[PDB]
Amino acid sequence: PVLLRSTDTGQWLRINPDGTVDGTRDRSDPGIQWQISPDGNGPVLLRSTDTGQWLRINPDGTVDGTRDRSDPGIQWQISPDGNGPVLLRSTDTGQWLRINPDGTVDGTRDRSDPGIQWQISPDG
Repeated sequence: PVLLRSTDTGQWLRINPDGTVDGTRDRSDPGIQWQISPDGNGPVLLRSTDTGQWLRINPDGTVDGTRDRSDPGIQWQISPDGNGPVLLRSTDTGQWLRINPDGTVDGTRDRSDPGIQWQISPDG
C-alpha cells in the first residue's frame, strides 16, 4: 500500500466515507491508503485499501470513488518526473489528477498546474 502526497500542498489523497475524494494534512486519516495495481494493459488502477473503491475521474472533471470495475474513468497512466513526483493522467479523458490549495481534488487539462505532482510513499 502507498500514500499519495501532493508536492504543491503537502496534502494526502483521501477517500471519504461518502465516496468523495479530497486532500488532508492529517496522516492519521484512514482513507489515505491506496494500492497501485497495473491492469496489465499499460494503465494502473488506484484502489482504496479502506473501502475497496477505485479512484475515478469523470468527463465533467470531478474525481470520486467507484465500485464499477468497468468504468473507463478508473484507468490511470503514471508519468514519473525522474526520481521525484509523478503525474497521474486519465487514459479516458486525458485529464491529470489535481489537488487545489483548498483541498478539493479534480481533473485538469493544464499540464502546467502545480497541483498535479504527486509523491508516492510506501505505507507497508
